[PDB]
Amino acid sequence: EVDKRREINNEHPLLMMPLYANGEEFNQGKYTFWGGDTLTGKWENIPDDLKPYTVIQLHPDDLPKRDGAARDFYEHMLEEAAKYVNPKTGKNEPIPVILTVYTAGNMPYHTSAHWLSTSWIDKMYQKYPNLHGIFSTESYWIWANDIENKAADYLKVSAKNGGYFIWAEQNSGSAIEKAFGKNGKIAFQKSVDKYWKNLIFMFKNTPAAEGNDSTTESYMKGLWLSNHTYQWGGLMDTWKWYETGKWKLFASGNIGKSQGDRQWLTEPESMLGEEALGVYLNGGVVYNFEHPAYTYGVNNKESLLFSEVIKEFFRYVIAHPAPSKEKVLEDTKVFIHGDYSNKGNGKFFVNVNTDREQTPLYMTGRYNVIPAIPGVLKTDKLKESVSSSRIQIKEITSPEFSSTQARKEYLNKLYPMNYEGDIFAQKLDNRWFVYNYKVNENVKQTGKLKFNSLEMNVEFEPHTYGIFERISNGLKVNLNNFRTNKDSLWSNAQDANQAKKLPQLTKKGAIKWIEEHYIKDTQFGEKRVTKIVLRGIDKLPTIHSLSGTNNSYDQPSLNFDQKNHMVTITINSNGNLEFELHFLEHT
Ligand SMILES: CC(=O)N[C@H]1[C@@H](O[C@H]2[C@@H](O)[C@@H](CO)O[C@H](O)[C@@H]2O[C@@H]2O[C@@H](C)[C@@H](O)[C@@H](O)[C@@H]2O)O[C@H](CO)[C@H](O)[C@@H]1O
Repeated sequence: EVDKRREINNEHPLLMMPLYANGEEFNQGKYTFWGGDTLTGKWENIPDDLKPYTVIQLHPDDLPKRDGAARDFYEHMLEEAAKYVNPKTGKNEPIPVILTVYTAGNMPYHTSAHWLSTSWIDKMYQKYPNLHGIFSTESYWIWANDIENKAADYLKVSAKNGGYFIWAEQNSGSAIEKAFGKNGKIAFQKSVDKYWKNLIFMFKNTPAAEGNDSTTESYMKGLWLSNHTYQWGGLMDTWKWYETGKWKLFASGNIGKSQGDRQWLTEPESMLGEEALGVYLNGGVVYNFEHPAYTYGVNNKESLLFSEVIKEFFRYVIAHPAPSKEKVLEDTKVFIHGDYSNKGNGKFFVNVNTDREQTPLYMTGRYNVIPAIPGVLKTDKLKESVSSSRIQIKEITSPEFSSTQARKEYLNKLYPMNYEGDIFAQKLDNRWFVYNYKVNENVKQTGKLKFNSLEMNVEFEPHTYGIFERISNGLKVNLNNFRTNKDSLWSNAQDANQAKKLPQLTKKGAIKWIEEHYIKDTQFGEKRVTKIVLRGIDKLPTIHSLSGTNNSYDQPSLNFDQKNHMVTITINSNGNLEFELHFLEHT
């Protein structure tokens, strides 16, 4: 094994920072990115605490579809990255880079990435120590005849150089199963047997109308636990709102895939954190997002989605490393072997732990994410683990998985009920993680959680998550319900018919809207109420270390009822928020 160029694990997670080449400006002799970020400026802007855990991911976007264009652009940017000087210290500090080398089946009619040979990639790895990996993303809809062979070569050339091959894919049309050899294309299967320690496999939740979120995430987790990938994660994509035909928040009717550039702006900001929790809580450690202009920002500035949700989430997962592979294995009661494509795809989990066919969220944490691997693979390495002795490894074709009812009846005997209420909650050590799982319905949810004898009841609006940690002197609370008002994008349309017929915002129009109406002059959402009730408290708790998004929260209300040894905490906010409550339990 060649020394790894970086660590990627729970203690060293990875936030990919995408920069998409501007092919129109490339044709005019300029080297630029859509949205106006620059490589140096973007890197400089990344907070210093995050720099060790962030890597610039170049994407060739709409570079011309001709030999040389992607190599030219990439070598230009690799040079810029290599020569970077920290202006505070005057030292050359090469910027870490990942190159997007494969997308859309690398068809010559889809991408300039077609003209990037493995020979060239090897040369780049050898020339640039700061090239830490290469990325394949989104080919499920154009599954090239040689995709598995090409993936084997990407993994091998990465292993040769100590880099990572990162593949983001969704299990549409059995993509993940095929990747590992389902239909007889076994080159990548063979490559993984040798080089899995250099592989990162991620979901890509873009094709949301096909409903493969839960099954793809299950595979990513299972591939990791069974030593078919070094780590896993997800690419979470606001284009899901387009794919599913949604429009104005909470409005009725479906507009189809008709208003793309308005639609990718509309997903509530905090919902990205709800999606990201599914990665974190299940041991994933790699994060990426689209559309970059909304999720990261423009012109070397952080968008509010980035600053108030993603940045704070990613800081959290650095400060509180995700559960290790060993820990997740110890916790796993059921591991599925077999093809979700034969058992209804995402329908497998509907009314088990997801509330509908097309959602990136879960409705209960009772089973967390049940891990699986495709039928083509073997569970030999999983069984060899010292930590897998208490796992029931079950064929997907088992009677226990034959129906919705059967799945719950089986799982419920191995995963006990551990909270009450129709809300998402999952516990890890002394922390309850909670969110309202509604996607586009304006409905509050409630739950009852316990820390031993201490009872905590919560009431959450949609697009709200919280982390509640029992600490020696009370409770640490992190809350995020950040959701700006996107109604302006949908003005002039009083119904779905009218909305479908709006003028197209366009790509350039959406970037301009971000500049003019999101980076500045933001239409913030209204403050909204979260309630937290603690039962089993000695005296009025004290609040400590209150902070959050500027201008986004009223002072929390504490109403202590001595007779009933309980406090009701009322928060009115729209943003991230953190505080501690100090108290003793009543006995
Ligand atoms: C045609 C277009 O609008 N291109 C943009 C767009 O691309 C997205 C978008 O079209 C969605 C619709 O659901 O489909 C893809 O996910 C697409 O992603 C882009 O193309 C695919 C094949 C991959 O290469 C992927 O990595 C890439 O992002 O939005 C993206 C930004 O989110 C770019 O701005 C494209 O130019």
